[PDB]
Amino acid sequence: GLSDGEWQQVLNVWGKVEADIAGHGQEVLIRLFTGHPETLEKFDKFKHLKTEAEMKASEDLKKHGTVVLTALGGILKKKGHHEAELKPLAQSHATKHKIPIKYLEFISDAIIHVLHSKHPGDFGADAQGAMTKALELFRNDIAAKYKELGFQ
Ligand code: HEM
Repeated sequence: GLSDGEWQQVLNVWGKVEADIAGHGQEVLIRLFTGHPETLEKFDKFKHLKTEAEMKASEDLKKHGTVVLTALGGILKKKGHHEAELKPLAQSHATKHKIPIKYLEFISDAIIHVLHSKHPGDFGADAQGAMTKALELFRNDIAAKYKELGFQ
């Protein structure tokens, strides 16, 4: 798990995301979709987006970005004690959305990328290290639920 100091850094970094949840959310999704087009196909409601320009102009994509980061934020504020918040997401993504664990790796990397892009020089080594551990914990706990379901 993460140390108390690491959790503090994670939640301090998250303060940046909360200042503009819609903006960070949009950029994370766009980064995910542009870098890994196979992910866009998992969204029937976003498959119509053929260009990044259309993605950037999609108010529904911004809307979903807000739903996604709000969920993650709630989970992060639990500092590891997130079984109740995490189990339902793990099961909805495996059974309903059919999202390979690899895609969660993609979005984790996208979050780190977006943080550096929006806060260059203000996302230090210790901060990236802590946020990375938090995302891996998130990812690993979802992976455990995936194995339970036998989903690949
Ligand atoms: C930071 C990790 C993620 C979080 C916190 C997250 C969160 C959410 C939330 C809260 C919902 C709506 C409720 C639900 O259906 O469970 C949702 C829906 C969905 N998510 Fe994720 N998600 C994550 C990663 C992914 C990834 C990597 C994909 C891959 C493409 C994905 C695909 C979907 C799809 C297809 C839907 C349904 C959208 C709709 O039709 O309205 N999610 N997600």
